[PDB]
Amino acid sequence: RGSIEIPLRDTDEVIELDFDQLPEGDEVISILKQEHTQLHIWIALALEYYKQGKTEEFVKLLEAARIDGNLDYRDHEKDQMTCLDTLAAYYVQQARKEKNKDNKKDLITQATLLYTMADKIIMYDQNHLLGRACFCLLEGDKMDQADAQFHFVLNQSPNNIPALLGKACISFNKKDYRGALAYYKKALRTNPGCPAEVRLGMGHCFVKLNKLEKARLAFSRALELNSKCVGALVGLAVLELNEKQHKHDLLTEPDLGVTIDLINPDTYRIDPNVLLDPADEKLLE
Repeated sequence: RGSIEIPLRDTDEVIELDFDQLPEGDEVISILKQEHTQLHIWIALALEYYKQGKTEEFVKLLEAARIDGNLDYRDHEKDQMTCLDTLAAYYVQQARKEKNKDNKKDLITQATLLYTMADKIIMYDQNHLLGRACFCLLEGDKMDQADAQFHFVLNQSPNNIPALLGKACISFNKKDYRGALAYYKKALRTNPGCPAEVRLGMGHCFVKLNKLEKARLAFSRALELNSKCVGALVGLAVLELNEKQHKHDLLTEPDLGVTIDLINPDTYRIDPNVLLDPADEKLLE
């Protein structure tokens, strides 16, 4: 599955951690602290815990790295941005799910303070702006502000999947659903391996754009790729029942069920081998 090398300080040796053998989160931290490990390694370990579903290990690694992650290397700043923006992004995703109103407000505060201090390191780091953009969507009428940040990212990186998904969502909420569908379609064409929820959001465009048919094929492709996908079950199970447009207004979450993943750098990595599979190729016509 993989391993990571931890340079032992004042030595030419190294200790390997096997990812299938991931130690207790708390002892890893004392190791990286003891060997004054550079920040970039702390982050690598933390994301691996995130991938293995070991979430509190991931949180505690990166919070610890803010104190004892060594910065004695060129481009450490970019790693501080990754560390702060990934902490912030995670707290936001906990905030959406959390039901204690008081607890949720604390998560938001933590994300706010993290983004504010990441502002003072690399003001315009692409990932950072994607974080602030999605954070604008989280709540406000910061829709215009989020739109400007997403749009600026595509004026540097036209194929950036998070920015396209962000533009699609904003397009939909201002009810330009041809534009929202185009954005979603470009996301999926560009990165055939993208999350199942991309077709979910295409579904909702395919519903408001009165193309009821592919709307169902979109929702179905989502459940095929992740049978847990709920807003698509909701989606299909309201194609049952024939303005008409409104009943489809309030089953749709504001993020149209499409969460933009700012934590796992893999979610939109583009393997040149993965090819468009015909069920998506039909939705793209």
